Amino acid sequence: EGMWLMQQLGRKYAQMKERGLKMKEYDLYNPNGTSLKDAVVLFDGGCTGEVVSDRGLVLTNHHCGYDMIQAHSTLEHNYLENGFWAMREADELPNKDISVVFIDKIEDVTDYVKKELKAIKDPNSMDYLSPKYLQKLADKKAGKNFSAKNPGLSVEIKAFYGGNLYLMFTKKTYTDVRLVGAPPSSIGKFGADTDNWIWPRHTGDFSIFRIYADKNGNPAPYSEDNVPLKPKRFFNISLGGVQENDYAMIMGFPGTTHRYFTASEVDEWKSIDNDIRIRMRDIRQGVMLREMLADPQIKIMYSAKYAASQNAYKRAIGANWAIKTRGLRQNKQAMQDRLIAWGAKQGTPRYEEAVHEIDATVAKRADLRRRYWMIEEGIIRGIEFARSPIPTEDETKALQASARKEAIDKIRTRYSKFANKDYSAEVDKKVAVAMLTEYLKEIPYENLPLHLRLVKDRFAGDVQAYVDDIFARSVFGSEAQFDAFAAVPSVEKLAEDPMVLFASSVFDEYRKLYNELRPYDDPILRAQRTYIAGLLEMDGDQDQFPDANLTLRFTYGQVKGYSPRDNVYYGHQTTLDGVMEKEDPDNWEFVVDPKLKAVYERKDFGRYADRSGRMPVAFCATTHTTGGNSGSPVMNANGELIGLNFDRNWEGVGGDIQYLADYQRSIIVDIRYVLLVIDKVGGCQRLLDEMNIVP
Amino acid sequence: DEGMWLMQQLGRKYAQMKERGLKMKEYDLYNPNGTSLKDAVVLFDGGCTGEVVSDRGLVLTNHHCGYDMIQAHSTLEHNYLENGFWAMREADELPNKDISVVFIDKIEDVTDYVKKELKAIKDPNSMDYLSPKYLQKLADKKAGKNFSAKNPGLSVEIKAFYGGNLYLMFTKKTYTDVRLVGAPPSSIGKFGADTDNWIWPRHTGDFSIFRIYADKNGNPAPYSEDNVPLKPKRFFNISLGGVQENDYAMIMGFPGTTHRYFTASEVDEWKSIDNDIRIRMRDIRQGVMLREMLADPQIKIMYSAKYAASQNAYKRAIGANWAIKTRGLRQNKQAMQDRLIAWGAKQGTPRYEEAVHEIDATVAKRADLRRRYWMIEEGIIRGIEFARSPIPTEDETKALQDASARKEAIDKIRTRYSKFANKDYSAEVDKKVAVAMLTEYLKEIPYENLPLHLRLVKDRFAGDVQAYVDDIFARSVFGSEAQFDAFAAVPSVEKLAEDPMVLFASSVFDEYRKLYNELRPYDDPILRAQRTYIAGLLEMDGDQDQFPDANLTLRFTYGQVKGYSPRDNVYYGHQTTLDGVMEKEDPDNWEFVVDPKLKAVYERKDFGRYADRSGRMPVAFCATTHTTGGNSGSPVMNANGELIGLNFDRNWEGVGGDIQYLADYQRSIIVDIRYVLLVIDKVGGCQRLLDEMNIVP
Ligand SMILES: CNC(=O)c1cccc2cc[nH]c12
Ligand SMILES: CNC(=O)c1cccc2cc[nH]c12
Ligand SMILES: [Cl-]
Ligand SMILES: [Cl-]
Ligand SMILES: [Cl-]
Repeated sequence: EGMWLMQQLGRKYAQMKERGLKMKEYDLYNPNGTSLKDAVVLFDGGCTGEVVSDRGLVLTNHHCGYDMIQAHSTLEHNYLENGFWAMREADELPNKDISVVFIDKIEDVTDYVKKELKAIKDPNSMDYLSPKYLQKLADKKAGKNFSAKNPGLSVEIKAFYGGNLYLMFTKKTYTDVRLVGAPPSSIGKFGADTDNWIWPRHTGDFSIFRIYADKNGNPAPYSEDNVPLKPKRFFNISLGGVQENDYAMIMGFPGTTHRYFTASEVDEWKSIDNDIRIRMRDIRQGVMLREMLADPQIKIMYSAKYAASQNAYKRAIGANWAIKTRGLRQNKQAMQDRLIAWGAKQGTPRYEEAVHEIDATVAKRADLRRRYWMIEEGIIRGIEFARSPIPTEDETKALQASARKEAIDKIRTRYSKFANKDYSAEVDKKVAVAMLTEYLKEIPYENLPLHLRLVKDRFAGDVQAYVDDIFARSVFGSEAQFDAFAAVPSVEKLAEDPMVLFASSVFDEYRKLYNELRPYDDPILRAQRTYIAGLLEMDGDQDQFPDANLTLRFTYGQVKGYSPRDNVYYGHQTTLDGVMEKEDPDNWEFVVDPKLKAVYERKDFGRYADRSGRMPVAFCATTHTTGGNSGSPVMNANGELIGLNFDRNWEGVGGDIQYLADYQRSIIVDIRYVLLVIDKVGGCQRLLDEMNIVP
Repeated sequence: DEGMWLMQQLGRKYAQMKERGLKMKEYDLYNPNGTSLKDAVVLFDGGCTGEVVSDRGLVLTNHHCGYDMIQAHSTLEHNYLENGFWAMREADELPNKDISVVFIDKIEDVTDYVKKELKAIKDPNSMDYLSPKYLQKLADKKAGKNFSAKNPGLSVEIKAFYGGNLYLMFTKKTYTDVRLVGAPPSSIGKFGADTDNWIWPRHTGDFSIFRIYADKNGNPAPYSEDNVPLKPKRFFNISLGGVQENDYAMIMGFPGTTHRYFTASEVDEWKSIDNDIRIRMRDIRQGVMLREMLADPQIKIMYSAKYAASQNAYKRAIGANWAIKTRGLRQNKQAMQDRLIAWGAKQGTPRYEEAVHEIDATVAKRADLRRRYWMIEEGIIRGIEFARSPIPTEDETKALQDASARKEAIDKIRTRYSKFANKDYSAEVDKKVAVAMLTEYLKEIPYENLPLHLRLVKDRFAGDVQAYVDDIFARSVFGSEAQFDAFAAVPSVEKLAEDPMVLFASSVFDEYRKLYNELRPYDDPILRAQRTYIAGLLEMDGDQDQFPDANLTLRFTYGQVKGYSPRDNVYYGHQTTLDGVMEKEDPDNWEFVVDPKLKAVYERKDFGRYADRSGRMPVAFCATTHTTGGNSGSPVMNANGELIGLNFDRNWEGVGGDIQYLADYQRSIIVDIRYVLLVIDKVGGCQRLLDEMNIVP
C-alpha cells in the first residue's frame, strides 16, 4: 500500500519477510555501504532505470528512451520502426541532454532544517517548502566547495509529510548515456494508445542504454575518450520467472500522490478538475474524430494531437470511477473525523482548526478554480488558434531603424510554427465553435475574456460567425493574409487583429485567474503540515507513507491478478499468444514484428519460456506505483530482476489518493520476454553475455 | 458436434447423461407411451420455446418472446413495456390475438413408411422426399380420414431428418387462448438491450409469464370469456438449490437450423461470400448511419431501430468468421469427408466420394451468381431504403391509362409512398447511404452484370454516383411530398414509366429475382448428394455421436454449468450476480437503466431464499449445452429435471457452433430461475404466481 522512504526499510523489513522477502536488509538498502539501491537510477529526469552489468548497461522503458531512439532515426536507418542493436560498444550512440542520477547517500536532516527554520519571524513563511531556501541549507551543510572536492556529486534537501520530515540526498549524475538497443515500435509500443492504462497488456516496453564515464569511473560529459562505467552494484537477471502470489518489489522515483487530501479536496478534484477535463476533452476529441474519419489527410495531421488529449482524459475517467465506486471521499472523511476526535480527547484543537482551514479555502476558491479549468481545458489546450502569434513590445516598437523586416521575420517564424504541416484551419474552426459554445454556456458575460464578449455584443450570439470573422479578417487566418500584412505592416493592424485580440484576451484571463488562485495554495499547505503531523502523532509513521515527491522509494506486493467487474477475472500473466490474437496488419498499433511472429510459430523460446511451454510477455503486481515509476526494476524475493514496470491499469489511477487493493496493479514487462527480444529479434548476444543471468 | 438430439435418441444417450450427472429416470424425462417432462415443453408463438410451471397452465418464456404481446397491451396510460405488468387475479390476465402454444403429444419414427411410399418413384431426381406438401399427404394418409375433425386440437406432421434418411411424425396439440400474466419492466427484461446482444457476461432478466386457457374439458379453444385455465399433463417443479460450477444441466426446445454436415467447400463459401459480403456491406451502411445519428439527435431517433436491426446479423457474421479463422471449421469438415471417402473406398462403394464431389462442383459452379446475389441483397435490397420505394402495379398502371378508378389507384400509390417516406425516413440520410453502398456495389459488380438502371452511372453520369443519386430524388415523383402531390394532381402513365426512382427500384428487384431464379436449381443436386453423404456418415460412425441438423423440431441437449477463457489472461466465470447489474447502471442510457424497486432490493439485500450460499443474488449463468435460434425461452433443467433457468441467448464466440460445436468457447446464456422468482416476488409483488408453482427446497 505505500511508497516508502529508504529509512523506513528497517521498520518494514519484518512484514516484508513475512510476505516472502529472502534477502538480507542491508543487501537491499544500506545507509553506509553498497546495496541493490546503488543499481537504481533516475533516467533522464522522469523515468527510473537500472544497471544490469559490470559495464554500466542500463534497462528502462521503450517510452523512456523514445526521444533518444527518434533523435538517432533517419529515413535511411529508421531505428524507431526497425529497432536498433549496436553490435559493438563503439557503435553505441551518444545522446545530447541525457542524464542518469544515482542516489549515493540519503540522510534525515529534520532537526537541522527545523532548527534553521526557527530563525523565521514570519509564522506564515513558505521557506520550509522553498527549493531555493532548502538548497541554501543543503549547501551550508555539505560545505563551501563540496562539488569541487567530490566531483560528479551534488546535494539536495526535500520536505516530506507536508514539512514534518526532511531528507538530504547526495546524488552522482552521469551525462554520457548512450543508446545500445531497442526493439521496433511494433514491440516497444504494441498496444500503442489503445492499450494505454490497460491490463491485460502485451507490450514489450523496454530500451537499453549504457553509462559512460572517465578513466576513473567519474562523471564526464560526452567525449570519444569515455569508457563504460564499472558500477559498484548491478542487478542479476532471474530466469526462474513468476508464479501467482510470488513476492515482488520495486524501487523507483514516484512523482506525486495526494494521500492526505481532505474529503473537500476529493470533491473538488472530482467536480472541478476531472469533470471539466472529461467534458471539455470529450467535445474536442469528438470533433477531431469526425474530421479524422472523414479525411485520411486530417487523420495524419491530427493523430498525435488526438492521442495526447486522450491520455489525461482516460486518467480522469479512471479517477472519477474510483471516487464514485471505491469510497475515496468517505475514507478521507473517516480519516479526518478520527483525528478530530483524538485531538478533542487530548485537548489539542489545532487539527480540527487545520482541517477546517483546508475546507474553507477549498470552498472559497471554487468559482475561481472552475473558471481556470474551464479556460485551460476549453480554450488554452482546446483551441489551436489560442496559441497563435501575439506581437511582443520589441516587435511593435519596430513596426512603429528599419529592422521592420527583422520584426516581420520573427512574427513569420512563429506564424509558420502555428500554421505548420499538421494544422488545419477548417478543423480548428470546427473545434473552436463546439468548445466556445460550451465555454460560453458555462462562463457568464462578466467573467469572459474581453474578446469573447463580442459573441453576444457584435455577433448576436452566433459563435460560428464570430470564429468565421476571426479567420476571415486575421493576418494569421491564411498564408495569403499573412503575406498581404507582411508587405504593408502597421501596428494599427496588429492592435485590431481579431485573432491577436482573441489570443491576448484568453491568455490575459488565464494569467489573471492563475494569479488570483495562487494565494489559496499556502493556507492549505500550512494546514497540511499540522494535519499530517497529527495523523503521524496519532497513528504513527508506520502504515502512513509520505506523499511521492520524485524521490527514491520502495514498494512491495505480490504477482496477482484481479476481477475488474462481475464474473470477469484477469490473471497475473500475459503470453506471446495474446500478441498474436491482437494482430491486425491494417492498424499500425497492432502490427506484429515478422521476426517475433516466426519465433512464436517455431516456438523458438530458448530458456525463456515457462514450464508449460508458453512464452510470457508481461505480469501484474499489487505494488504501489505512479508516474515516475516507468522503467523501475521489479525484484524477486532474492533481489533478482524479474521485470520492468511500464504502466498501471486505469482502475487503479485513484490509487494516487487511496490505494485500491482489489483493483490497482503495476503493469510489468517480464524480463524473460526482454531477453527473448534481445536474443531472437535483435540478435545481440553480447548484451546477454555481459549480464549475470541466474538459472 | 455436442448435439441437439431427437427424443428417440434419449435411450442410447441415457448412460452417458447419467455418467455426466443426470439423476432422473429415463421415462420421467421422455416416455413415448406415457406422461414425461417433455409434455411440459411448448413451442411458444411459432418460434420461441416455453414451459408449463403450474397445474393451472402458467407458462414461462423469454421477455423478448412475449415482447409483441406486452407492446400490444401497452398504452400511454398503462405502459406495460416500460413498467411491467402483473395481473393480481386470473380474470385480469390479458388475452392475445394470433398467439399459439404447441405441445408435442406424440412422436413416431415413420421412416419405413415414408421410404416405402417413396419407392413409388416416377423420377429418381424427385424432391418429394423433402416436400412439405408430399409429406403432409403421407401424414394425413397415416392419421386417417378426417383426423382433425375426429380429434379437435390435434394435428399431424411428418418431417425429414438426416437429409432424408430418417422421418418422424409429430402429433401436436395447439392452444390459441394464451394470456399475458406477468412481465418485468424492459429495464430488467432487456437490460443489456443491443449493447449486450450475444454477450457473456450477461445481466438481463429475460423472462415473461403467460397462461394457457382451454374449454371445460381442457381441450383447445380460441379466445372466449368462458375459457378456463388448462390443467396440464405435466409441469416443471422450480428448484431453489441454484447452480454450482460443473453442475449437470440440460435443455429441451425447438432449435431452428444448423449446418453440421457442410462440406469444406460450403464452409469456404459461407465465409468468402455470405459472411464477407454481409460484413463489408453492413459496415459501410452502419458507418454512414452512425455519422448521421451522431450529428443530429432527430436522425438518431429515426434510425436507431434500423441501425440496431442491421447490427444483429452483422455481429453474428463477425462471430462466425472468427470461428472459421481460429477454430478450424473448414479443416474439421475436410477431415470428416476424407474419412468417409477412405471408408467408402474400402467398402467398394464409390457413391459417397461421388456425392461430396457433386456438392463441391455445384458450389464452385454457383460462385459468381451467389456473389452477385449477396452483393445486391446486402448492398441494395437491404442497404438502400429507396430500393423499397413504390413500384406501380400492372392493375394500378392499367387504372391510370378513363374511369373513377384513377383516384383509387392514386390513393393506393399514396398509401405506399407514405409508408416508404414515413416519420423515420430521411431522404438526405438515404442519399448518403446509397452513395457509399452503390460506390462499393459498382466497384464489385461489372457493367454487364448490373441492374439496367445502374448502367446509367457510367453512361449518363460519367461515373458520378452522387449525381446519379441526386438526380433520382430531384426528378422522382417519390423524391419529396411536394413532388408526389404534383404528380397526384396530374398523373400520367408516362411519368411513372420514366420515373428515375421507379426505374431504379424495378431494375434492382428484377436483377434480385433473376439471380434468385438462376440460383434455385443449384440447391437440389446438393440436397440429393447430402442424402447419400449423411447416409454414409451414419452407416460408418453411427447415429450416436452425429446429431441430425436442427429443423424446428423438439430436441434435447445436455452439458455443464461452466465458464470459459475468451482470450489470453481473461476468464469469464459460470455465473453473474445482481452486483453486475449495479456496476453497469447508467441513468443517461436507456439500455442500462436500473429499476428503482430492484435497486432498493439490492441495497437492503432483500434476497429471501433466492440468494446463493454466500448471500450473493444470482442473475444469470452459462452452460456447455448446444443451442441455436429457436431455443429462446427453453427450460434449463437440473440433474433431477427441476427448472433452474430459461435459455435466452448464446455468446458470439459460439455462433460458429451451428456448423461445429466449440467446447472451449460456445455457451448457452441462461437467466437464473432464482432471479426470475425474485423479480416476480420483490418487483412485481405477484405472490399468487409463486404460490401456484411447486417450489422445491
Ligand atoms: C475506448 N476507451 C478507452 O480506451 C478508454 C476510455 C476511458 C478510460 C480508459 C482507460 C483506459 N482506456 C480507456
Ligand atoms: C456492441 N458490440 C459490438 O460492437 C460487436 C461487434 C462485433 C461482434 C460482436 C459480438 C457481440 N458484440 C459485437
Ligand atoms: Cl555506481
Ligand atoms: Cl455405393
Ligand atoms: Cl473449442
